[PDB]
Amino acid sequence: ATGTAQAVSEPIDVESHLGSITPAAGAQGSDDIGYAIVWIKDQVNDVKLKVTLANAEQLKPYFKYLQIQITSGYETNSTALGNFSETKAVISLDNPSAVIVLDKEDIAVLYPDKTGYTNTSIWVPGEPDKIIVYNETKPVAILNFKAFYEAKEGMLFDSLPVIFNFQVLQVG
Repeated sequence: ATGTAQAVSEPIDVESHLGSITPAAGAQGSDDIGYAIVWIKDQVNDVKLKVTLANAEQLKPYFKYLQIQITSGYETNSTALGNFSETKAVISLDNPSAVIVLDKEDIAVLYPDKTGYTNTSIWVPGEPDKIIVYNETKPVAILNFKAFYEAKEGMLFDSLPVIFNFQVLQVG
């Protein structure tokens, strides 16, 4: 039922890349709240990960609504490898938790020959500056999170740090 971090680290590694929310003066917008990295020791078939916004109640009082979309994918300079971006799940203040399913195709592939030109980089979709791996090949899965929100009128507030919760549902 419950048991997070009890005996030694898990066979897989998770890296939470979190960003904060800032109000903008105009009408409404969307911003990247952060991303998550799944370090695969060696070729995986699938992975189930549930994400739940634990800090929602904390930042909810000054917003009208918050919608967080989870995207699985990659970006590279070499089009020959052909990447793909697809939304796996969208959570909201009404649905703080959702199930995430990673595909083997989402897992990066290593090339002993390094086809597609050497010395290339891989980054989160839409962000070339968000380089995950450069001049190195290791299978990992990246999950991007985009938030949809509008600050409620009349409230003065500072930036909100984002907190996400992860619970392993099943592996392999």
